Amino acid sequence: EVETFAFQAEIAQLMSLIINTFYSNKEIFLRELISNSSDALDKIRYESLTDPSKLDSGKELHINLIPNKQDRTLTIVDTGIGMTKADLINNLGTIAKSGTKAFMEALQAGADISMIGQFGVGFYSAYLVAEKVTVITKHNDDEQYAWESSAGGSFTVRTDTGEPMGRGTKVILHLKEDQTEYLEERRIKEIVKKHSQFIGYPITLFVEK
Ligand SMILES: Oc1cc(O)cc(Oc2ccc(Cl)c(Cl)c2)c1
Repeated sequence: EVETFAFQAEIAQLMSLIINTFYSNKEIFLRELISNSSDALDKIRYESLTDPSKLDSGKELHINLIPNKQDRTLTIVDTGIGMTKADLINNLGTIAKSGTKAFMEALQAGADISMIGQFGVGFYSAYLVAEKVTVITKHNDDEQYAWESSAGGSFTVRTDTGEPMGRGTKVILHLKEDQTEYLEERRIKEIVKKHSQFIGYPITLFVEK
């Protein structure tokens, strides 16, 4: 069964700003999500140095980019540390609160939306291009969960009984109608090369059938 939660006030305010501000340089969403995946991969890689069994749920450390024109979705998959239920409901939003406040202050003082990563809240940049985001995640210490949000101030969390992923996170971006450029192989390649050139894990761009 699905549980529905309110976003913290400042996160809801940040998401409305992201959705409502006129800002053409939308492509930076992809950099932010790849950077989040790389950080999650660093985390499990470090933990495995002291406890090799943390990789029993999958030794490969990588990022896949999976466009689907038919469903109008771009999926970013990583085999990083993953997130617990408590992360999804409480921790991620709590940790993001100070960064959100700082970022919104910087935007009033002349910063632009592309600088969002410097405040550590880059995940929310997904709403530059997606009308709905689904996050499927599995941490070694918890069950597999699905977080989901179309913004408007709330998000849901439920257990995920779909195909078991082993460990990591899958972000499914349900793209806005006018943002289908981010499903084109040429465009994704261009963006990865521009902004994500030096990420230290293989990034595989899947091709469509
Ligand atoms: O794009 C990614 C990739 C990853 O491995 C982890 C990740 O973390 C977050 C951060 C904030 C929120 Cl709200 C959520 Cl749902 C998930 C984001």
